[PDB]
Amino acid sequence: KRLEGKVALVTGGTSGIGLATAKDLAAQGARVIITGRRQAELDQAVAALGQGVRGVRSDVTRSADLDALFETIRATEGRLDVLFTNAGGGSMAALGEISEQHFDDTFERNVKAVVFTVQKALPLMPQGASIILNGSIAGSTGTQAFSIYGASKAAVRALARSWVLDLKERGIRVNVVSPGSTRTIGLAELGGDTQEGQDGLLAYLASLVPIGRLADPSEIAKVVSFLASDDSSFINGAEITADGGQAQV
Amino acid sequence: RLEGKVALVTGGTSGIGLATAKDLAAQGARVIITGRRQAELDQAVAALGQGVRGVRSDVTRSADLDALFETIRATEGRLDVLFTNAGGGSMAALGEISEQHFDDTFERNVKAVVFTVQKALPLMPQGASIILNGSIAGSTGTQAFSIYGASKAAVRALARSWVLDLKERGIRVNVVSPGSTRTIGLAELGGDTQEGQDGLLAYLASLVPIGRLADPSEIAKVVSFLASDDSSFINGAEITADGGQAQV
Amino acid sequence: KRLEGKVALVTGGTSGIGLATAKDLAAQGARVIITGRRQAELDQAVAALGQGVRGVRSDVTRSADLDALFETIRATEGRLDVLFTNAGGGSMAALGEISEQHFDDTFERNVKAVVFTVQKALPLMPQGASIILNGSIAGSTGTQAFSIYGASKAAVRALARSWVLDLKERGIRVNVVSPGSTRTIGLAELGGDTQEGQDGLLAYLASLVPIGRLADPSEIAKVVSFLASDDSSFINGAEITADGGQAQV
Amino acid sequence: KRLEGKVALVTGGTSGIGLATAKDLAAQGARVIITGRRQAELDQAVAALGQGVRGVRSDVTRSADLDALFETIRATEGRLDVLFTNAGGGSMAALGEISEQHFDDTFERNVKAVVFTVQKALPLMPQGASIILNGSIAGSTGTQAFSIYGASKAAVRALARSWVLDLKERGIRVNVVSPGSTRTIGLAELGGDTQEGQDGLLAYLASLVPIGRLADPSEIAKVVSFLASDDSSFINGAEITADGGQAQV
Repeated sequence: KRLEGKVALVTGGTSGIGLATAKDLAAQGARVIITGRRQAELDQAVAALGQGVRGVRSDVTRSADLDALFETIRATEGRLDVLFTNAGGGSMAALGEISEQHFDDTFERNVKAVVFTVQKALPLMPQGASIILNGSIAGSTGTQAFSIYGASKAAVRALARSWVLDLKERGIRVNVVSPGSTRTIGLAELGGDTQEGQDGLLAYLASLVPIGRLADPSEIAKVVSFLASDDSSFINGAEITADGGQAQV
Repeated sequence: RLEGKVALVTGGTSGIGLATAKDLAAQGARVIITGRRQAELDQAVAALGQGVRGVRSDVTRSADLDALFETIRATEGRLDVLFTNAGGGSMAALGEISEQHFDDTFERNVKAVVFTVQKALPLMPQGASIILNGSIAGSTGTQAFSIYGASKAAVRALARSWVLDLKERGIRVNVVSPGSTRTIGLAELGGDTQEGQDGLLAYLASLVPIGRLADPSEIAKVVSFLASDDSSFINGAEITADGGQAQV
Repeated sequence: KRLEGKVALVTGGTSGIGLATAKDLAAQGARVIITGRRQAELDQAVAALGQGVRGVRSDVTRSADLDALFETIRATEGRLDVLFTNAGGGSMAALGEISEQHFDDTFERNVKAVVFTVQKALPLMPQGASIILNGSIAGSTGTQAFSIYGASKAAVRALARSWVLDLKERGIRVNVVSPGSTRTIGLAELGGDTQEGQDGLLAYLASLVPIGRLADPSEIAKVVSFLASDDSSFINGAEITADGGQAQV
Repeated sequence: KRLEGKVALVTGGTSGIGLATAKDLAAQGARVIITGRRQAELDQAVAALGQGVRGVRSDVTRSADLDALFETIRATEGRLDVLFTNAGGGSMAALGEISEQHFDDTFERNVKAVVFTVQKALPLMPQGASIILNGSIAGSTGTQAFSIYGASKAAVRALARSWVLDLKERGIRVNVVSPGSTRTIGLAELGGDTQEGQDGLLAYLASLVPIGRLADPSEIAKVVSFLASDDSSFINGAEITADGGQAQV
């Protein structure tokens, strides 16, 4: 349909929003490449998705893994139309308890990997290709024990505005999807390892949403597909936020 | 995507409203367009075809609004989608602003938007989508356009509170803010000199970072996306298609 | 005494934030002129303010009242170094219950008055004069049944960004103060005639602020004095929010 | 005198905006401690400021330098009332030319050092202490070849919103100053080594400002002084932008 004939790569495709985005992009008819750190899970994701989804095992923090993955696309498909940098990390640390490792790992995966994934992608990307970055409402709001996560997402959003000018001659457009609270394994885990703890956190976050329900990952994926499509041609550097109104009110 | 959904676009005759109605019809929505002048409306509705229906209407009159929504109730009986595109723009610098240069602009951009939604609301079912006409001028500053820009900023603000008003309804309010889109109105500002319209459009085209005025179809696709159910989790948000002009 | 020797006009000086502001501009030594909804109250406020403050009561919705007040300042002082437009109205109406007059009143008073108060004021204001607009955090956020009030404030803030371009040859600078919840007769009356209604609302609103404390009107005034003072010389078109962090998180 | 009886620390105090802030903070009567990377430059600053300003050479990226410096504050002054994080780095790299070292250096100094500078300070800071972070308009806008610098400054602002909640029990308030273009050696150095190259660049940057003039460093400093002062008591998590209207338009 809309994405017919388009090659799309999603880093952090194995689970959650990346998995749902890969599903939705394939349904629209894109060839989808997804990246996972661990081979067994990546294979399970590729099998479940089907529909011409291809898995490459990679760590976005490792510079060499990025070169290999982009080499596979160039060998297999010959171009990259859509890039969604979904690979991300999050942990709770309040000020006064923040370790050097908690900062570095967060910024390495959430911010540093995004820059180098995008830089390496560009030679493959044609004029009119579309890039989507994984922002969060955490980038614009304040949450206790989430300062490092939110600052990394805010840094991600800003990258888009300056990159608009850098990519201008290329003709590639970069935009940001910022999800509100979305039902995913990662969100549930924050509630703890006990099922009753996961339910409690999920219920509390749902109350915070104005409409009162956590997002389904498919609802986030549709935003990326719209951004991936030619319909988004005039959009550049913009932030599209699906929060149920949480960040808007 | 829009098949089986009733959609009303005010200011349908030209520009984005014309482009928006065309796109919603292509997606399969029942489309009703509002026009100030019948000859423009009748010629517009004929060009659209595709089961497009045209009602003449002036938003600044409650009467014209009341009549139009009664027709929707009789014919379709529910509005799935609402786009308020009817808008006015004039240049007034501080020291040049008339009391009614303000009054006309804020009627049309803001007051007509408030009432159009209020009269539309009873027809709208649970899960319906409302899209408002924001502008990048609402978020930025341009010399002699304070009155236009301030009205659009009010347009954007309405959605945030209207999310809370409409929560029990299940209706969702979102704002589209276009950048410079080629339009008779964008040309109007250059003047009725052929060089004045052309010289202006090239100047605004230089202003956009990509270096091109939007085609109205590019703005239209955004409203349809908000119109579609894919936007189910979007509420109270502003989506801007400016080519990055407001983003940088 | 940074604002010593400066003439300042405050609309809505009689009550709440305008009264506290008038006190603070007077403390630095500015000449302060305040406006009154009604003579009785305006006389009481000037007596409370002392310190050579003069009150002219006029209605901002009326151009003639503006011309009269603007003539008195030029005759009495003949200069307007600092302008604070605090005169404003706020009422609660949910969508589906909003009257034609309620939108018209709120918008005429909060928005229409600002344009005309500022436009007529300008001949008195010298190069380097500072203007402050009355924004609110309600302008950037959404609260149930307050759509018309917030939209009006958003219109106020937008004016400043375009007005900097108009006023550049002027040398006048426009900046916006957006208060968070501040204890005022206007805030309390919202709870109701009953003290309980007033007390219950104030305690509930206090909880919403992250610091958990309702603002004193002087705390908003000190921000207005800072914008009024020469220290704010490089700030232009900006919005400064003293909200207790409410809109920030 | 308003900051009299307040202990203030400014990192990156030796030059430019940090130097001016130290001068203004000292003028209000705060005891001022400044940090410099280079001892010779730091000593000249400490000599010039006078008024009992104390200098500690320190590289904020090094955790040990931070521990040493705060140890001196606890031994000498015994508390820190005001903290302004001015230490910062800026370089130009366009997308497709961004090295890993250019990314790491910017984020270590602009973002990571800020987190740990603030974290180590907290035991010293009493209830009612004020923290100011160095935002930039680059965080809110996009400029070609400045994606990393802008992303780091955007992350700096985001920390404040979450730190509002983290520090609420502490009674400390966190706010961000975001300067527009300010005439400084670093802005000049960036345009060209040559003075002729610098004049055109400074003149060009001046044109971008709506008022049409680059800021003096003292104009930025007054905002930090206001934020340092008790007048900003209700402000929390807010960003104050002194750009001459550049980002506001």
